[PDB]
Amino acid sequence: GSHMLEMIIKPRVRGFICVTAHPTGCEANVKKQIDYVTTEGPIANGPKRVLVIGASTGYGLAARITAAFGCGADTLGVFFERPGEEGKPGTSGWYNSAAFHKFAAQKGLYAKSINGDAFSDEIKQLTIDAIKQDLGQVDQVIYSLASPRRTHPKTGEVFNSALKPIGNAVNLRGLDTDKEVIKESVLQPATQSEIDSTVAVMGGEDWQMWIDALLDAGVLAEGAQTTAFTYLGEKITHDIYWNGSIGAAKKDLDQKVLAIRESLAAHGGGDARVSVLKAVVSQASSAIPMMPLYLSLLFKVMKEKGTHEGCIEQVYSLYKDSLCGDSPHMDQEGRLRADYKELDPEVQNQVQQLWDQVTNDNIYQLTDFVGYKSEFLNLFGFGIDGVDYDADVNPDVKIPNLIQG
Ligand SMILES: NC(=O)C1=CN([C@@H]2O[C@H](COP(=O)(O)OP(=O)(O)OC[C@H]3O[C@@H](n4cnc5c(N)ncnc54)[C@H](O)[C@@H]3O)[C@@H](O)[C@H]2O)C=CC1
Ligand code: NA
Repeated sequence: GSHMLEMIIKPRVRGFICVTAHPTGCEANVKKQIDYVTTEGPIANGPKRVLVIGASTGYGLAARITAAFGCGADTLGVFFERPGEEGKPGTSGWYNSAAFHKFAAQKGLYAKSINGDAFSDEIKQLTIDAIKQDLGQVDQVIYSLASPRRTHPKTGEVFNSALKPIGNAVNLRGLDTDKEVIKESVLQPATQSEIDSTVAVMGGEDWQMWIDALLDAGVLAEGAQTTAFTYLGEKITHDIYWNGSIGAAKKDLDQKVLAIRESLAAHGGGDARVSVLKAVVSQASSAIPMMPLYLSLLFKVMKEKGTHEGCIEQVYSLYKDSLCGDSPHMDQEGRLRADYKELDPEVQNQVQQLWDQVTNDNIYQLTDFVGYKSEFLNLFGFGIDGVDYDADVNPDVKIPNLIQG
């Protein structure tokens, strides 16, 4: 009666939230990303020992897969996910990470993971301990956390991030993905306390605390390199993103990367860069006002140009061109740029024109909302080819070498 312990798992979506995840589908999604990387080919001169903070979904998962299956790296991942249990599917990041460990072992690559709050001292200590035991040191640290809150590791204060404009309220158009309607709403500007809290969570302090802690522990190698992911976006997103409260946080990253680069470049010519990536569908981005509509438009325009990319394609090129290659593709600030295809003037102009014309009636003629919906479901392991969604599956999937914080 093994079906008592198993279930048929279907999507249960509410706005930008899906409360279920499919273990087999997440495994298939991970395999697809791995197969992309191995199909593209290896990346020369990559790091061989990598710490990825935020390693279970989205860009961080893509970085772990790229490092491991592209650069041949041993990888230590840190993330914050819910394991499955009977009757209750775990989070997609849990199942993604289970799959990553399975495939890494098949290839003879080291994979160990730590599940817990990355903002906490405990998790940093557990991470230091794992590196010491296993790897000696790491050559690269990827900082790829997206979180709505942070408990300060010293004072215990809980900071909450806000996704609001700064200065003036803004009329933002968007797509209500449940009702499938184009709708506007007015978002009020952030208070100073809200801006400060957002910087506390998504700014660069914790990144700094990580690098310093690893440094003080002697677990970073000569020539070590670290990067945190950021988003600048097209001008149309500037009100809510770059010049909003979240932008105040990402701008803080810029006030961190200098000190970090300074510490590493003395340590064997190591380096640090904020890396700027394109918008993609993710658990994080889907929750940002305007983003489902913007993404649906951007996908259409970029597909027409042959330049559309998801997480894995974006990060593979970041490693190949910029982190390990001869094309930092530097901007005037010293950031690594991998987002130029989204920011091309002809792309921005086309997105802007469509933005002004889209209505309930022409959604499927003017946008790639179909593609948006598909990629969103894929995040949670749904709609993946070759997966039998009618078969019972055990939601309790275990991960070897998983340290629970
Ligand atoms: N998704 C997008 O359009 C873009 C995202 N970025 C940036 O890339 C980074 C990652 O974003 P996504 O891939 O979208 O996010 P995501 O939602 O797919 O993944 C976030 C990761 O952070 C982990 N995490 C969250 N809170 C944690 C905690 N307290 N302790 C340990 N782990 C925690 C999650 O487990 C997960 O691995 C972010 O800095 C984001 O700003 C930059 C360009 C655009
Ligand atoms: Na991530």
